[PDB]
Amino acid sequence: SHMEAVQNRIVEAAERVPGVRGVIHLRARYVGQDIWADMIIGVDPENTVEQAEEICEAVQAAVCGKIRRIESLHVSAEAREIGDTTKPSF
Amino acid sequence: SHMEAVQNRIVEAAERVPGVRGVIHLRARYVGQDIWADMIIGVDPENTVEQAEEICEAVQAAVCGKIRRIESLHVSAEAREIGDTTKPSF
Ligand SMILES: [Zn+2]
Ligand SMILES: [Zn+2]
Repeated sequence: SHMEAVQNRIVEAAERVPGVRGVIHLRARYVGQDIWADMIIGVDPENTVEQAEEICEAVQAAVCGKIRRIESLHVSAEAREIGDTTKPSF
Repeated sequence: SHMEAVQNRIVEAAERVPGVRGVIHLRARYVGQDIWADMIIGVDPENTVEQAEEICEAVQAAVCGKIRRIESLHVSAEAREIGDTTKPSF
């Protein structure tokens, strides 16, 4: 579907960013022709919150830069341990 | 309003939890008689993501325990520096 393809592009762009350990949560909607989205990435649990927020900002910039129809994107982080099977992923 | 009072109770419960530096984002809806909500707390930027996630889990437990109609609550964290005016708050 339309949304599924957009979500796939968001996930691909985010996962290229240094420090990203997968996308854990992602929701998006159209508002008219534009996309509004909210996403949560995994990051190294030993990162500081400060470090994680820099990664989030980099993801925001990357995703917004690659996908023109996204009007609004919020990115936040949660822990994701290497070989984590306890959290969802995209 | 109905939702405003519920949101006020969520914020009060969350802000009592050790390590919480304010609620930055909160959205909630009714699904039938039950509430579904998503919230983002501020935490010390020097906390590890691991530490921040323990705070989030404590907030989840606290809020769910105080407000019976909440069926589903997701809690995540962002940085909030002391005397921060750069992020919204409740
Ligand atoms: Zn935010
Ligand atoms: Zn989560």
